Amino acid sequence: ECLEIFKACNPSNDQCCKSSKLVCSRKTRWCKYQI
Repeated sequence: ECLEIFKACNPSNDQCCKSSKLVCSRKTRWCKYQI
């Protein structure tokens, strides 16, 4: 399952939802919308 926004994600294990324009960001420590 993909990770929605504000979801704890790892820099080595990226599993964010691409259909919802979300990407794992180490700055926020979780999935963040792509600017």
